[PDB]
Amino acid sequence: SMSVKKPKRDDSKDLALCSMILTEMETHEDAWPFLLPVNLKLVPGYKKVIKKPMDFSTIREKLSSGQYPNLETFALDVRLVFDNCETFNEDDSDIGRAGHNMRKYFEKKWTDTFKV
Ligand SMILES: Cc1ncccc1N[C@@H](C)c1ccc2c(c1)OCCO2
Repeated sequence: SMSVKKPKRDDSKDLALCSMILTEMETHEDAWPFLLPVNLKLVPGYKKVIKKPMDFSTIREKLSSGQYPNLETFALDVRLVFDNCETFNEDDSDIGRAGHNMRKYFEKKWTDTFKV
């Protein structure tokens, strides 16, 4: 509270580290369904069904332009990506498997980088 501050993380590296994790996401071979915005004019259903579309390139743009206040907001966009994927895609499909694979790959790096 007021004048009762928790000692907390050095956040000076966070921006760099997020960018590197993202770079590793972007370079993963199963990254392809997520690199670019889903085309709302070519995929029927997506716009109506998916209320907050998200993708790596949009995450990269927000990161590089200071639109993430902190770590948790960055991770929220990343998870949003794979939550949208689960919503629209059968688990038993190429894109569906990509999402599960990419999510697991992210959470691993998220924990190894920040969570001690
Ligand atoms: C993540 C996701 N969920 C639902 C629909 C699409 C997508 N990804 C787009 C880029 C996409 C991924 C794969 C494609 C494609 C578009 O257009 C046709 C060929 O295969």
